[PDB]
Amino acid sequence: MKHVPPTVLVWFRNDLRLHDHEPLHRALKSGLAITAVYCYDPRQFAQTHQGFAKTGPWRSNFLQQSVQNLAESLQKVGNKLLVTTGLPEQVIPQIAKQINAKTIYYHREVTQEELDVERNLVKQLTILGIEAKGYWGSTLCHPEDLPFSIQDLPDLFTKFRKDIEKKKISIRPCFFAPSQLLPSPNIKLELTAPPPEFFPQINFDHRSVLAFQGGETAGLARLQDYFWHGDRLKDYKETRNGMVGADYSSKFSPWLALGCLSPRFIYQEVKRYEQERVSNDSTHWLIFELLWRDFFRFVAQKYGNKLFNRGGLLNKNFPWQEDQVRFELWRSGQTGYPLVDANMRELNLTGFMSNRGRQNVASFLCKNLGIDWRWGAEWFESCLIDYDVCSNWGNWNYTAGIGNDARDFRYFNIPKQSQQYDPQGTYLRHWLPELKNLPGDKIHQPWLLSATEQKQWGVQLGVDYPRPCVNFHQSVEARRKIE
Ligand SMILES: Cc1cc2nc3c(=O)[nH]c(=O)nc-3n(C[C@@H](O)[C@H](O)[C@@H](O)COP(=O)(O)OP(=O)(O)OC[C@H]3O[C@@H](n4cnc5c(N)ncnc54)[C@H](O)[C@@H]3O)c2cc1C
Repeated sequence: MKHVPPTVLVWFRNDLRLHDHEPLHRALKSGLAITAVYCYDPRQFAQTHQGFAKTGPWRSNFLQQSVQNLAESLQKVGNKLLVTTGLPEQVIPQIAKQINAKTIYYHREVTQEELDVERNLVKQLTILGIEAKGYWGSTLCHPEDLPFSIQDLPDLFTKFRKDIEKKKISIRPCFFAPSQLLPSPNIKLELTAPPPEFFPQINFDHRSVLAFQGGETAGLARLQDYFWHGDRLKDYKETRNGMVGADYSSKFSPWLALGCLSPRFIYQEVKRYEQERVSNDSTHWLIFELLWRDFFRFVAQKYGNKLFNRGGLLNKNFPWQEDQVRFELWRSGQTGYPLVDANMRELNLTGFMSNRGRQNVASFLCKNLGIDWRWGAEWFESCLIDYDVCSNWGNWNYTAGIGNDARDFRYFNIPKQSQQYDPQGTYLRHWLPELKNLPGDKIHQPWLLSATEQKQWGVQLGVDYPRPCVNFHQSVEARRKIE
């Protein structure tokens, strides 16, 4: 009965921030009262094909904290975040009709699940005579500024990278976070708080690289610490392949995945750092990594569902084992290969794994165990606190040899990698307590321990730590034999 003035609605998904947010910026420039909404989608809390929770505890809790921080940032600027649950394509249009929204502003995604949601949502808006404005803001490089169409995206990262830089594409400046956002008059809406079961209680492990806190505020603080307070960006290139501690890399991933941090804002800060403190290979290398992120997003956009097919991007068959027992050995980190086990346990207990670790465990599953690569991609999807559909599935495709041609079989020598990237065994002892008594480099290959060593050091293979589940050289040559 009360008068409901026309308004605009900003729909949030994986862009939980107020800074450099084009949809939000365009909305406020309309000059109308703004309503903000986040809708927890039950489908994201169901399961993957092999049964894993689609959104595990590490990420669901990080998400809840990110949504909560966004609600607090909006309250701070005199507005509020409407939080509800259900199918967005159903809920958002319902809210829009009720609040008399004239337009919905949102960020566009590129993968099937996300694409169907926004597509069906817009269809409902169109039926109601409500406009929908979507923007591209997930990538460092705007799709419209690329020297080529998505369909023409080069298949080699190097060419992609060289083409964009050797063209001076230029990065769009960041939009400013608003200090005030006019809210519409109070309107009674039926909002459903998300079910508690979506966020199972978490047992934080202090061995974690970081006490990850979801949200834009925590994301900005982390950048502040890594870049400025700690002044460690200058050494990024030298420490990026590390595995122990919070500072061997930015740890920006979970915040970038939910859009708590804009990649263009990070880029902006890298440039500030380069001008104020130092410009070297490290400062440039971090940008290279953001480009890899962009690349996989465009690859996912270009290839669509092929990204999730058995044959991946290259549509290459390859036989794969469906050994559930061996897979659980991998997932639980009881393969008998310390580098792999330490990494898998870190993931299981913290939701995070270093890039160097991810490359090795993925290779071990595909090349050494020869198990359906998708099973590994699914576990990462479930367990990773920084899961990004494009980067995860894209990287798994490459590792499995179904994404990047490269006329040559490729595998990681786990035992070699272990000694090279954890020369003192620090990472290993950090995550594998049972091997803490091993004082020497045999910690990298415990199967080399003599009967005397196993007894003296209290490490009985088969009891305290598992025997290698596979012969390394043999497994590699066997999987390769699949020509
Ligand atoms: C099997 C496998 C699965 C992966 N799954 C994911 C995933 O779900 N989500 C995700 O964000 N990354 C994934 N990656 C890349 C991964 O290594 C993470 O980016 C992580 O290591 C980031 O930690 P950091 O933020 O400290 O990285 P930094 O080294 O500090 O790099 C900074 C940012 O660059 C981006 N980046 C770095 N390396 C890559 C890369 N290889 N591909 C894409 N972006 C990259 C990330 O957004 C990252 O936050 C995967 C890699 C492999 C080999």
